[PDB]
Amino acid sequence: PRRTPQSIPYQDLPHLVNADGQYLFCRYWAPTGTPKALIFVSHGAGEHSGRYEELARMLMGLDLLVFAHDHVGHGQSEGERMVVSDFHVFVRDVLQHVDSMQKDYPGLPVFLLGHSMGGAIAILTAAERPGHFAGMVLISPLVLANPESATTFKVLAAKVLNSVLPNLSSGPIDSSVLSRNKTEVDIYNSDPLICRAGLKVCFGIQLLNAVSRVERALPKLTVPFLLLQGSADRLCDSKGAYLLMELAKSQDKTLKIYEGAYHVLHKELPEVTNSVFHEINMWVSQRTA
Ligand SMILES: CCC(F)(F)C(=O)C[S@@](=O)c1ccc(C(=O)N2CCN(c3cccc(Cl)c3)[C@@H](C)[C@@H]2C)cc1Cl
Repeated sequence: PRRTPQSIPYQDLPHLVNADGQYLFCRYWAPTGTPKALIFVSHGAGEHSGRYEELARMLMGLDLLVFAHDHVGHGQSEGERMVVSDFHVFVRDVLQHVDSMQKDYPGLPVFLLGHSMGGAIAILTAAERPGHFAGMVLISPLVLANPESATTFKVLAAKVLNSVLPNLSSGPIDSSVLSRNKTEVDIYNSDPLICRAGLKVCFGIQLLNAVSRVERALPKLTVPFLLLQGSADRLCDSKGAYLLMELAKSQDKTLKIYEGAYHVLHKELPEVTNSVFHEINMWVSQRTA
């Protein structure tokens, strides 16, 4: 019997099998009545779908059917940890799950919600099907890297290195950059489904590929979106949020900056987190009324 990396049989859990024959763990939050819309939640690098419990329960409370899976190599899904043959695998698998849910709920609008690497996934998904999605909620999406982190010289060394030792690790993540909320950093550091190990250079190359692909996608992007960004984000540089606002073709685009906030805005200081929830609630409510 096929089992999650934590040894739980997939037959006990919601799942799907992707185009490469890998089992992905799925999560669903369905209202009691006919939903008004569908929304897919796209998690970030090293995390998993269970970190969106509270946001998902809020969206289900608006009578959306919320659904997610753990990306390949993440959470309770199969695959070598935090490795992907090419970044587009994540997009492909999102589209499989979206197409499965649309078949079951024909005619309902479908939204995307993406954070971090999952925001880059959401952008690329929406740019692959222009006109298809009703809207996107992006929380600190990967659009631009921290310019210090990703100099021409560090990127050219990292391509040379990846041609020899694609499995070489960077250091562990500084989880202290994720949030000013120390209890949320402690929760992240003790979550057995998070990968906080070094990133492999081959996966760092796939994140640079995502950044490249997002830039080429922005002039195709027409989908309505809400963009939430902290000013003190050391992973997804705030300059990327400005770039997405400038280059997207979307007629309906809104940015809110959280002054002083770190990366995980939905698990930040309580004033930030409460604002993030409220803004998502109003933006989705307006567009499902
Ligand atoms: C919890 C959710 C989440 F994890 F926060 C996200 O999904 C964040 S994910 O979008 C992400 C974004 C940026 C970085 C990061 O600091 N860098 C800078 C250095 N980069 C780089 C530099 C030289 C060479 C190479 Cl090969 C790569 C990449 C590793 C990447 C662009 C790291 C990550 Cl993990």
